[PDB]
Amino acid sequence: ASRILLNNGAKMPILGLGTWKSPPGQVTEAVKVAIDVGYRHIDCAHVYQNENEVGVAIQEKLREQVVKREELFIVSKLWCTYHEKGLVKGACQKTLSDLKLDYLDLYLIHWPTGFKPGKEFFPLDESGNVVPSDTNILDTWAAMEELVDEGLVKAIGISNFNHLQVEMILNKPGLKYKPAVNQIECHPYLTQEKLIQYCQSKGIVVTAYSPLGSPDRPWAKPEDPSLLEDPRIKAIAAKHNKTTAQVLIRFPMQRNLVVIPKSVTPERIAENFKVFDFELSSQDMTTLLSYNRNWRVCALLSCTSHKDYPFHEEF
Ligand SMILES: NC(=O)c1ccc[n+]([C@@H]2O[C@H](COP(=O)([O-])OP(=O)(O)OC[C@H]3O[C@@H](n4cnc5c(N)ncnc54)[C@H](OP(=O)(O)O)[C@@H]3O)[C@@H](O)[C@H]2O)c1
Ligand SMILES: O=C(O)Cc1nn(Cc2nc3cc(C(F)(F)F)ccc3s2)c(=O)c2ccccc12
Repeated sequence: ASRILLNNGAKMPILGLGTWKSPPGQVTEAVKVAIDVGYRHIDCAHVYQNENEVGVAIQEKLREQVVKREELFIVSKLWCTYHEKGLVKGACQKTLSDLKLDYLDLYLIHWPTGFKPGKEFFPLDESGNVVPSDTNILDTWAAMEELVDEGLVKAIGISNFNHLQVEMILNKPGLKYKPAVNQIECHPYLTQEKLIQYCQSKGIVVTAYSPLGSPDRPWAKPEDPSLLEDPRIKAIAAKHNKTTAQVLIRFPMQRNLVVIPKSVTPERIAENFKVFDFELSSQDMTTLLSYNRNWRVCALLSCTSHKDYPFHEEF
């Protein structure tokens, strides 16, 4: 099936286009090609610095009546320097304005950590540590609930929250809306069995990011493991007559996850979508799970002392 049911009663396409690192001069065309070839979900964020250009693509395909708004599922994320209650509506509204939308289908708390507000996305002290804000998870969650009650977003969720942080929201005094999604890093080197079972058991849908191991991440090092070059995964692709990327995309799909591979390459945008026509066996799935090594693309050193850092934590 192409969509999964959310606890807000709306349906979310299980394949989306990622847009982190998509250059602003290429992501308009990338999103247009995606929509043309079947993508109906786009993963966005203010911190990606390209929502304007994403929005150009969305608006042109709406204008051309390639798709209707109702059929698109657009996600963005509240950045860490906007966790204060008084900054949240504005941050959302700037995102909406850039994306050329009147509402978002899902808005996420991007990271559990609030940073000092200002023009800087990563405010640092003189020694390179991130500067926190004294905001807490639960006050930010209340501000996100207000966005639903203002019609600006259809669903709210979290990202990069560990089990206990999810649990803190689920147990929030006066909780009005449960998180719909937890978007977390997930791939054969970071399989997340624990956190995913917890979230799903609570009816929270999990979106897997960096499903290909983010080969274009700017801090990649030659000795880092490489999913797309792992001979073991290549072998499973060859057995199915598919590419390695297609295996790495289909893998989270069979775990009842949403997956959001990023590309600005039209050939790969189309290839990445052609994953609904084959199945990995249960053994392939367990074999892929066996490659776990708790390797993270996204865990920035400058943030590891924030009080709310999520990954000290067994899960
Ligand atoms: N919530 C969060 O904190 C968070 C964190 C990280 C990422 N995300 C979201 O997750 C999305 C995906 O994660 P990601 O961007 O880190 O990386 P990814 O999707 O794992 O990998 C993207 C990289 O893979 C290449 N690629 C794509 N399709 C390919 C294919 N078929 N064959 C070979 N290479 C291929 C891309 O190259 P080209 O683009 O040159 O084709 C790009 O270098 C992001 O863009 C963002 O939307 C969210
Ligand atoms: O954010 C993305 O979508 C991609 C993303 N990831 N990272 C690695 C990060 N690691 C973090 C760790 C925490 C922590 F919560 F753990 F403290 C908080 C915030 C971050 S950003 C980045 O540094 C980054 C920089 C610009 C744009 C996007 C990103």
